[PDB]
Amino acid sequence: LAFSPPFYPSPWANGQGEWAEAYQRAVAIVSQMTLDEKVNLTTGTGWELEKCVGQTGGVPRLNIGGMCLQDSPLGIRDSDYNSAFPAGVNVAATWDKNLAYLRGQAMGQEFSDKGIDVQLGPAAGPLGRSPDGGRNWEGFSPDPALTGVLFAETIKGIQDAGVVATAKHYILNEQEHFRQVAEAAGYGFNISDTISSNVDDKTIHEMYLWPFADAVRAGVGAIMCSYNQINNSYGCQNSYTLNKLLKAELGFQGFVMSDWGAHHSGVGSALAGLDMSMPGDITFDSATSFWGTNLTIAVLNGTVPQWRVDDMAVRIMAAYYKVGRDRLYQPPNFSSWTRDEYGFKYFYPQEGPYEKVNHFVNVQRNHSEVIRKLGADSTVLLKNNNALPLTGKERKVAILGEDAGSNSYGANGCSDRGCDNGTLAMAWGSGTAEFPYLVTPEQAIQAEVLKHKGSVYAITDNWALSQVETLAKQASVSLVFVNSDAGEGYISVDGNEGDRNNLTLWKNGDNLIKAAANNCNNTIVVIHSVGPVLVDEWYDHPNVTAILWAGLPGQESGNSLADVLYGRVNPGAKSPFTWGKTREAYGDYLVRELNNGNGAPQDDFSEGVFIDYRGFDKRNETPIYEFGHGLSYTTFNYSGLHIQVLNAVATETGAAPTFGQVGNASDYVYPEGLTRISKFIYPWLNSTDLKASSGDPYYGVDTAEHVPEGATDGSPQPVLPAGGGSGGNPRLYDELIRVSVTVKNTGRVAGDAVPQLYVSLGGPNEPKVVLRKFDRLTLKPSEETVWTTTLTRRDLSNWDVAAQDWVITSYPKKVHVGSSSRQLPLHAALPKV
Amino acid sequence: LAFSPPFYPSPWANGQGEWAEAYQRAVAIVSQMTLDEKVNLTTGTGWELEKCVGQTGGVPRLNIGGMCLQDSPLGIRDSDYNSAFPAGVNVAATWDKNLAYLRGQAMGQEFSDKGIDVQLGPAAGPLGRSPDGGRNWEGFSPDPALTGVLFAETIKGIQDAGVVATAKHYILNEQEHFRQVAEAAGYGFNISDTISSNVDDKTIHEMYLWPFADAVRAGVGAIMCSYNQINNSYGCQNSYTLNKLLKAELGFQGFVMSDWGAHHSGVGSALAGLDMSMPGDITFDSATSFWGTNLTIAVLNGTVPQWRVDDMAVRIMAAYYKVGRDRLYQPPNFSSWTRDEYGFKYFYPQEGPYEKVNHFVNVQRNHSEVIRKLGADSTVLLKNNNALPLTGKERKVAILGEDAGSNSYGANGCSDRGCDNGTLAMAWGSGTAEFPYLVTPEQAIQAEVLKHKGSVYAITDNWALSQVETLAKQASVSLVFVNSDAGEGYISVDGNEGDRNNLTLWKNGDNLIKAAANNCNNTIVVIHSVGPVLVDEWYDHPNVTAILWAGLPGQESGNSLADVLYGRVNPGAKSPFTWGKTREAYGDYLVRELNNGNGAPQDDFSEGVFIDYRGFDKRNETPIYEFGHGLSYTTFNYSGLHIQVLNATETGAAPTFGQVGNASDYVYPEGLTRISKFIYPWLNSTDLKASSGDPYYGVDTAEHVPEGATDGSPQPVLPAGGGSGGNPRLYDELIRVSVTVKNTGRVAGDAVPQLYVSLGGPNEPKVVLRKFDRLTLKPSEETVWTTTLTRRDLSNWDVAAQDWVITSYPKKVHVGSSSRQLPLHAALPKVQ
Ligand SMILES: *[C@@H]1O[C@H](CO)[C@@H](O[C@@H]2O[C@H](CO)[C@@H](O[C@@H]3O[C@H](CO[C@H]4O[C@H](CO[C@H]5O[C@H](CO)[C@@H](O)[C@H](O)[C@@H]5O[C@H]5O[C@H](CO)[C@@H](O)[C@H](O)[C@@H]5O)[C@@H](O)[C@H](O[C@H]5O[C@H](CO)[C@@H](O)[C@H](O)[C@@H]5O[C@H]5O[C@H](CO)[C@@H](O)[C@H](O)[C@@H]5O)[C@@H]4O)[C@@H](O)[C@H](O[C@H]4O[C@H](CO)[C@@H](O)[C@H](O)[C@@H]4O[C@H]4O[C@H](CO)[C@@H](O)[C@H](O)[C@@H]4O)[C@@H]3O)[C@H](O)[C@H]2NC(C)=O)[C@H](O)[C@H]1NC(C)=O
Ligand SMILES: *[C@@H]1O[C@H](CO)[C@@H](O[C@@H]2O[C@H](CO)[C@@H](O[C@@H]3O[C@H](CO[C@H]4O[C@H](CO[C@H]5O[C@H](CO)[C@@H](O)[C@H](O)[C@@H]5O[C@H]5O[C@H](CO)[C@@H](O)[C@H](O)[C@@H]5O)[C@@H](O)[C@H](O[C@H]5O[C@H](CO)[C@@H](O)[C@H](O)[C@@H]5O[C@H]5O[C@H](CO)[C@@H](O)[C@H](O)[C@@H]5O)[C@@H]4O)[C@@H](O)[C@H](O[C@H]4O[C@H](CO)[C@@H](O)[C@H](O)[C@@H]4O[C@H]4O[C@H](CO)[C@@H](O)[C@H](O)[C@@H]4O)[C@@H]3O)[C@H](O)[C@H]2NC(C)=O)[C@H](O)[C@H]1NC(C)=O
Ligand SMILES: *[C@@H]1O[C@H](CO)[C@@H](O[C@@H]2O[C@H](CO)[C@@H](O[C@@H]3O[C@H](CO[C@H]4O[C@H](CO)[C@@H](O)[C@H](O)[C@@H]4O)[C@@H](O)[C@H](O[C@H]4O[C@H](CO)[C@@H](O)[C@H](O)[C@@H]4O[C@H]4O[C@H](CO)[C@@H](O)[C@H](O)[C@@H]4O[C@H]4O[C@H](CO)[C@@H](O)[C@H](O)[C@@H]4O)[C@@H]3O)[C@H](O)[C@H]2NC(C)=O)[C@H](O)[C@H]1NC(C)=O
Ligand SMILES: *[C@@H]1O[C@H](CO)[C@@H](O[C@@H]2O[C@H](CO)[C@@H](O[C@@H]3O[C@H](CO[C@H]4O[C@H](CO)[C@@H](O)[C@H](O)[C@@H]4O)[C@@H](O)[C@H](O)[C@@H]3O)[C@H](O)[C@H]2NC(C)=O)[C@H](O)[C@H]1NC(C)=O
Ligand SMILES: *[C@@H]1O[C@H](CO)[C@@H](O)[C@H](O)[C@H]1NC(C)=O
Repeated sequence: LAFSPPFYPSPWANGQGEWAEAYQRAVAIVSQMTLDEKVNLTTGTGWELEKCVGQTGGVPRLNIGGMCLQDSPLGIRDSDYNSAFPAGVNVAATWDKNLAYLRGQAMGQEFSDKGIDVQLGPAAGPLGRSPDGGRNWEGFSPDPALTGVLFAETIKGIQDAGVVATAKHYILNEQEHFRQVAEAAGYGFNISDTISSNVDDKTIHEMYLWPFADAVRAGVGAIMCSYNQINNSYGCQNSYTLNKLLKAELGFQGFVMSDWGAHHSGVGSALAGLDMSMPGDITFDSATSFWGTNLTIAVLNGTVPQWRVDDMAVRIMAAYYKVGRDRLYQPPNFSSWTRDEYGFKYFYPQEGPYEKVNHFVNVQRNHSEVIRKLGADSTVLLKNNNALPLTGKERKVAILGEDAGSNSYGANGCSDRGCDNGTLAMAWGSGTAEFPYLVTPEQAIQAEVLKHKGSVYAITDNWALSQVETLAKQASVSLVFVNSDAGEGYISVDGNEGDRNNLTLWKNGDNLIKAAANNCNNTIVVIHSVGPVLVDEWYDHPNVTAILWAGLPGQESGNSLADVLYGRVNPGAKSPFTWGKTREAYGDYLVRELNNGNGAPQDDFSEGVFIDYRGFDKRNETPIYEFGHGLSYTTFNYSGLHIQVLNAVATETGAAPTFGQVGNASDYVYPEGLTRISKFIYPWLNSTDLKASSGDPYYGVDTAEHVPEGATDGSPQPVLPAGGGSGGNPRLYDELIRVSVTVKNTGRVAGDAVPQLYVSLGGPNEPKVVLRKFDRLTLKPSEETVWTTTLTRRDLSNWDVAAQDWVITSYPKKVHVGSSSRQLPLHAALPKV
Repeated sequence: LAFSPPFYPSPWANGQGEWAEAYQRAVAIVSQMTLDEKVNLTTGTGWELEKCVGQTGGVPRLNIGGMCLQDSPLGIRDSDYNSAFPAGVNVAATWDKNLAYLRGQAMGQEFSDKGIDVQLGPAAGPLGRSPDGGRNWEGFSPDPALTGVLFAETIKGIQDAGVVATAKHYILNEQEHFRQVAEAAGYGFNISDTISSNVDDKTIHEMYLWPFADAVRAGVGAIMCSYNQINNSYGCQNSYTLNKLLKAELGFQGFVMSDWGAHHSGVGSALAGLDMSMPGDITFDSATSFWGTNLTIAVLNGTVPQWRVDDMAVRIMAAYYKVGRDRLYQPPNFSSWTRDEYGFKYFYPQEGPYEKVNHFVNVQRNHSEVIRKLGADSTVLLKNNNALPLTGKERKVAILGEDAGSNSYGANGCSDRGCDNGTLAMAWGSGTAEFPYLVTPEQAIQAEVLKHKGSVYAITDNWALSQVETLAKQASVSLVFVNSDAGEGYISVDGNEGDRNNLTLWKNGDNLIKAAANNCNNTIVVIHSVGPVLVDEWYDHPNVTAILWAGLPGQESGNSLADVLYGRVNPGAKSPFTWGKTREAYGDYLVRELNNGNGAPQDDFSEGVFIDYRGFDKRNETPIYEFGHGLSYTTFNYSGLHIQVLNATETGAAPTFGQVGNASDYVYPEGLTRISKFIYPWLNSTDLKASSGDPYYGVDTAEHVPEGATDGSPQPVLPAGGGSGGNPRLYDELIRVSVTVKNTGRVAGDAVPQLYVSLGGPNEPKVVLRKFDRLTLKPSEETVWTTTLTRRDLSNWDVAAQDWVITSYPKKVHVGSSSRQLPLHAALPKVQ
């Protein structure tokens, strides 16, 4: 069975780089704090006890209000008068750094105005190992370079707007099946522990860890560790990924929180590098906690060094100061659990004073504009035989397919979007927000037609094929809508248990397109989906004249598409993953069966770095639409590739500090005038009897055998060769080569080009090409510009498991520039660097 | 069994009144016609043989193209690129003479541009005897005066636009059940003949006939006779309704056509007053006709006199010329039967040249404007507890009801509208038109809210009550949509066989409203429906703050309603029927079971004139919303009632026009390829008997020709006859009535003043509508409304005299805002 090697001690914060000032302030405040106060910062108060999906108790003596953590990566979850933004995958499809930042800011403004301190997003785990993973859509791209840049920009938008961002899920949560014991039990599977992701050290460095290196460098404040195990050690107590990769190598200064139910131990988790327990209890409303009272005790009994807890506190307060949350603080002005104006303060046991729980603050501003624009700029024109744009002179327009119309239960009518009904603008689970409204394509496209006095209808039952065939016959253009949904594992729609069961269009999609294409010579397909779908039955039909993939657009779906359809927006989006002929062509099967008896199912990443396009290229498979493909209403030419060589750190840490003092056990007993709320998780002890007030069956049992070698070592540590900066050693960010190329709009209309820069690092086991740089450049017809980027040391290196460092191998390297991963007209050898 | 007395001979046209020019031109051209050319004018060429729903072969030698007849009373049926107008019942709900006219015009223009010669509408029969009758929505109101005026106005609109209008169905086709033998069989009932409407002579004159008199006087060119019997004589061979009432008493100068399948004999119908057989065959594509060849033979053999068929041809050409159709003529440029560009010229047998059958002509112009307007001005605000108009600032809007949303099969996804899915904008059967698009209330309301930056959702599954309740608890306003549908007999939706099985809201309507109102203190109900529905379970719920009835609005439905909800238009529509507490309160039950063995069911109109309000009032029942009721965003005042007293006996002999030759002149021309199933006027051979193929040919003929049916000599003019729409004497203005109307609220809007009379006597309704108008007033603005009462308006039909008489009982006049809100009344001075 795969094994996860220990790495201890759990590194302490040091005011690294851009954290200097936040660290100073964190230190100065925590120095004043009692141990129980410190513990409060680290532990949620129990599932549904307060306002937010996660909430700590704060430190009221020092005027630090409870921290409020709210989902999701695309807008505020479980609230009102908020926006619903397009999904992370849509951000990926824009290939636009700027839009990523603008969407992050727009979200941080909304979060901030609801009195939420921490956004539970953006996501880059899952990266997208398997095209059928239930949650790829919440993230960006199976490409680490594309994902890391957009991940970082999203994070920067959120944090510049004053809210702590949470990079999740760390790490290797690449599928929904067997991600949680109880969750698998509900589906009839009996396992004792969660799926284990077993990955070699090179692969994790070059793929899954890379966006997280970007996130750390860009200043992310929090990290959420995952439900799965990695080499059979749980994500939220895995010292290798937490202490070694994240904190020692990447130099991460902020705090680590558990996924909700991913916390599996007090002592082990605290020593393996966790900083914060969510929602705070062991299971939802157990009135018990691996931390709270137990963490206070674990410090009093000498098992967890004071310097760990102080470090937990320092990292939490440093992330809070770093985004200036303190300057914006206000209690959450809504409740996640009810929409009522009034309710009991403590929702779950219905206790506390009866008071205002919802203020109905409208936080949307004019964010519909950015959502509308982003939706349009994320619509990938996969195919176009001079079918698009529409002129509005189309005499009779047939809008065909359930995905064009309304959810008959209302846009929000399925709990956490747990259905695929009507147009697909948001996938399901906790990565969701309530729509303020949803503009359907039916609505937007019919309004456009009527504006020009044309005739138009929507048929939205995908087995009404008789009506489809009849109308398609009479139509100038048939616009056919189809979708494929997915989401978090705790919801099953039509037997799809988070992960998709297949990659075929839902609701009779293929049959619908055929019924249309058999009858209109001008049939245009629009796909809303979480990821790639199988297009082989119909994409090359002589009558299917254009095909678009629009992702998950959020509240303005219909308007975003019309802007593209009718040419107000020239599509410039590019596919952020691969469209293959078959499911088999992608490889990377999901583990859908118990393969280690009733133990944790084993998920071996035996493809190594070879996911999505890397894999297709290794196997010499031809995608229908390759990673990086998108058409435009104009054309672009790339020429004049040129390469220019350019002229381009502590060895030990300090010892672990402590801040403030720890007193007697009697200092930490339940204060006397305090009504203890049912299910509420507190940091206090029932009495000075440590064993009895912990109530832990394993209290004091073989204690020293369970504290790992190194785990209590407060002495100065060596700095990893790959470490000592932010997102790695800073030498990895030296710029070694400048690349330039001329990009020209050779067509009739203004448009955005997406230059793409790939390298081949060389070597017998390396992908042919891997993306390194890109930009999105707006160009008027005939306009020319010179696109200039740089390659860093990291960009040209590979992870050397023996050196534990990134190394530029002696294989010769090449640069390639062009319009997709397969359309690379320019190449240049790189000189030795 | 009820019996229908003979009236013969069938009156011939005489260039009466406004017909003098058209008649002269018709006589000039018919005089040049051979017998077979004349017969061609009278007979359709067979079901689905040509382009239109009904089509004659015309007279090519004389440059007269075949006459194309097409549904529907609310827009072109079976075509493309046309408009879908609101139903007749909406026109009624507007109480607006000018809007009825403008709608007629807009339709005429469309029909004209398709190469349609004759529109099969408007409808004032059914009048509306029963609230659950399946085609009431097609017509206007169960009140004869309201219906007569708006029917006439529609006709004038269509005809000034150059298309022949067809007043239908004449007469008493008051329910769908049993209207046809073959339909009754597909529903499991065995009957030998169709339902017989049995009505006394007074009731027919004062109710059912009256709007047909208005039609005739207004100049209607065509009348379509009905599928039902009247006293056990078929509507298309009823000498009493056709020869006496329509032709002799009302002086109709136009032509009468059969409904499709309503022609039941060759000779009997010709002599009983029929002028045109549609679709031309005995049954659909039977390749036989009661006329065509048969009518040629009937003339040649001496059974039908030449003057009768000549008269058919004159009535038909005169109608054509009166509207100016000759100046606007073109062959039909679409096919009712396929949307393809090319096809065989003769659809049913797929024979003839292979050529272009559709030209995709976009006749819509800017008609969407009249439609959107008519829809707004037909939306009756039944209740408003200060809920409306909305301001646009509502924070969160809940749109609730399948009736707000899209038909998931596409607006036209159900053939002849034969379903009730998504918003109800058109009821079903032949009274329909393909939508060019359909704007749903969901689309218009959400677009409105989005324009003000609010939040808004639509839930359109009427059993998703969980989602409905949750959303209603969060909304600033709940807009709840519910409907009830009906249509023509040959279609059945949810076991509603045209007629409604009940007056209850379809698709869980009551439970939906209750589910909303139990949760939003601001629940606003919108009903789309073909007529009244029961509201008593929820109309007075304290959270039900407003109720509107929007009818069948047509293509702009959602924009029509938004315009009203958001105050762009101030509603002035009025209820054109009664909203009762129970189905029992209307009386007038349909005949739903055989009551005469396997003979024709018998439908005794035993209530007489007491339908809708007339009956509610006679039984002192209190309606929830009375006939004439509608609210406004402003208020009005009615005052200062002032009353002021104001200051041919034989026909020609029947003419013949042109000549009849030997049989051999009418044998099939030799060069001519006979299309299968196509109906021609010609004979196989000079053998009359063999050319006819009638098993009864030449058997007992004189005994089957009623006395006088061949009498061509000058006839007495009836006392109630002699003019157009009856004796001119009955249009003398006898009394002038005036009142002052003031807008006393704060919003510009329309008032609908209504004048009712009480004619007095033990058998008369307490109040009967006689005049109305729709007057536009700004806040504080006043106007004088002046109107007159004719001799007809003050009369009752006297059976003994066979005339309209002003009876000696004293009469009153009432003016107000509804049939129950009548603050102004006075005794009328005796007039004679
Ligand atoms: C001061 O106050 C404190 C607060 O009150 C007191 O704290 C308590 O201390 C106790 C010790 O005195 C703790 O109990 C012991 O906990 C351990 C650890 O359990 C957690 O981690 C397990 C995996 O851990 C490895 O990795 C972690 C880091 O992730 C390390 O910290 C561990 O040292 C260990 O490290 C090795 O492995 C990694 C690679 O993974 C390497 O990198 C290292 O190099 C090391 O090689 C994990 O598996 C546990 O998960 C179990 O528990 C979950 C529920 O919590 C459950 O979800 C899982 O499914 C799983 O359940 C199964 O096991 C549990 C009990 O653990 C059963 O209840 C359950 O029903 C299932 O059967 C957990 O997350 C734990 O290993 C200990 O139990 C082992 O040893 C005891 C006997 O001593 C046996 O009875 C158990 O069967 C078990 O034995 C297994 O392993 C043995 C090897 O040691 C082997 O010999 C056996 O064959 C067997 O398979 C104890 O439970 C207690 O957690 C803690 N409480 C709190 C609140 O923090 C403190 O005592 C006090 N001080 C003083 C002085 O009084
Ligand atoms: C020149 O060429 C011409 C064209 O080719 C030749 O034209 C043909 O002439 C024939 C006569 O020679 C015609 O055949 C006979 O037709 C009659 C009439 O049938 C129709 O009318 C019925 C109602 O009639 C009344 O009303 C009409 C006006 O609407 C008047 O015109 C009538 O005079 C009669 O008027 C009386 O009643 C009204 C009140 O209602 C009063 O106002 C008047 O004052 C009078 O009192 C109608 O009911 C018929 O309906 C049947 O047919 C429909 C199918 O068309 C069907 O849908 C109905 O359901 C119904 O079906 C039943 O009847 C038919 C038989 O007709 C069966 O096939 C069927 O199976 C059903 O049972 C129709 O609309 C018709 O009545 C005659 O039939 C009676 O008489 C013969 C004996 O002569 C019997 O054999 C029959 O059984 C039948 O008997 C009934 O009536 C008898 C007394 O009248 C009674 O004694 C019986 O007990 C029984 O109940 C003939 O069918 C032929 O129509 C016509 N052809 C064409 C194409 O026009 C012409 O001959 C030729 N001239 C010369 C000189 O050569
Ligand atoms: C009552 O109503 C009905 C319904 O409207 C009327 O029925 C219609 O009447 C039309 C006559 O008015 C008749 O029209 C004929 O249509 C035929 C089919 O037309 C199409 O196909 C051709 C050929 O590929 C195309 O040219 C054409 O554009 C159409 O697509 C035509 O073939 C007929 O043309 C003939 O007559 C006209 C004048 O009427 C001539 O101009 C034309 O040149 C043709 O004339 C030839 O045939 C006639 C006698 O049939 C000869 O007298 C003449 O000399 C020509 O003869 C030469 O050619 C023929 C064969 O081509 C050859 O055998 C001979 O030896 C010579 O060489 C004409 O246009 C409609 O079809 C008919 N509709 C239906 C459904 O039946 C009815 O008339 C009305 N009744 C009354 C009393 O008004
Ligand atoms: C760890 O976090 C915990 C949760 O944030 C902290 O617990 C809270 O501590 C506060 C302040 O120390 C306690 O407040 C006391 O609360 C009552 C307020 O009750 C109210 O009811 C009356 C009704 O008439 C009303 O008058 C008040 O305004 C309140 O609305 C006061 O009476 C006291 O003066 C005092 O404020 C909280 O109750 C307590 N919360 C819970 C859920 O138990 C805890 O302090 C933190 N621990 C550390 C070490 O910092
Ligand atoms: C601590 O005391 C509380 C209060 O009586 C009791 O309910 C709880 O179970 C105790 N916790 C432990 C670990 O004994």
